[PDB]
Amino acid sequence: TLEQVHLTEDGGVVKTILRKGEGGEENAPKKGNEVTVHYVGKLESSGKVFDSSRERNVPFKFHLGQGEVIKGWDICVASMTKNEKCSVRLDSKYGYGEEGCGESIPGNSVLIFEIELISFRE
Amino acid sequence: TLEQVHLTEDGGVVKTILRKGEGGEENAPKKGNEVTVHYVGKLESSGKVFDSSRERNVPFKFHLGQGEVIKGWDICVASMTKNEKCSVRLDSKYGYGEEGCGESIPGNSVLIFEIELISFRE
Ligand SMILES: O=C(NNC(=O)[C@]12C[C@H]3C[C@H](C[C@H](C3)C1)C2)c1ccncc1
Ligand SMILES: O=C(NNC(=O)[C@]12C[C@H]3C[C@H](C[C@H](C3)C1)C2)c1ccncc1
Repeated sequence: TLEQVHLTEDGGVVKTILRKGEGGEENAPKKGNEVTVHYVGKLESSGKVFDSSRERNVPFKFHLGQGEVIKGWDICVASMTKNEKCSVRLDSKYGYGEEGCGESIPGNSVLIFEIELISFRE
Repeated sequence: TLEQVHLTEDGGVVKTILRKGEGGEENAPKKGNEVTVHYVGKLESSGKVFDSSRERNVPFKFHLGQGEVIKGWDICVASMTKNEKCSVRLDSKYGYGEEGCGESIPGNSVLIFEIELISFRE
């Protein structure tokens, strides 16, 4: 019943909106903007959480579209609007690829992130 | 001739100040503060740069002391003051450990980061 939006043509970044954000230009973030989000990241296969800003109780901030984050994140957040909450499924291409990252992210891992866009600014 | 400051007792985080920052309480950042830095990260062995905010020409921001970054970074930046520029050598314990992170960071890699603390805020 919830729509799944394919943000790439290879099925590699698939976003499901769990809560719609606010409409209007003033509510969609722009390339380079500092975006403030909460996220929980888990492996698709095991469901094991590898990283969470919610566990930190500190909103995470990055500069949109500049490669400060994995590519699936730049693509997913570019599609979001203020207050939007989503679950995105990232193929390893859009994640940490063949080699993974640390113990908690094996090579060739599909990652599932719940991401809430809290605010942004220039 | 330049001092090397061992910020842990295991030799794992060794900081060399290349340019002294400004003194005074108002110029040392506090746990939880948003710190704005430029960095260039390279592998010690090969010297190959794996990541650089300077190449992005976008200052990188994180929340100090909250595990938003590798542990060597939390330790190193906690010791810095506004405008300080340093080179820190991180044993893999304080980096990406046994498994590394992606192609560009093999397991058991010593990382060398040049880090400039530009500003911070609460
Ligand atoms: O992990 C790297 N950048 N980080 C990222 O893309 C993220 C991945 C997780 C979800 C958000 C916040 C944290 C944890 C950092 C984005 C990285 C990749 C390769 N080499 C060094 C760092
Ligand atoms: O790499 C992760 N967090 N990122 C980090 O600690 C850094 C490492 C590099 C220097 C700064 C800016 C970028 C690149 C992210 C800090 C990470 C580790 C494990 N799992 C997911 C993300």
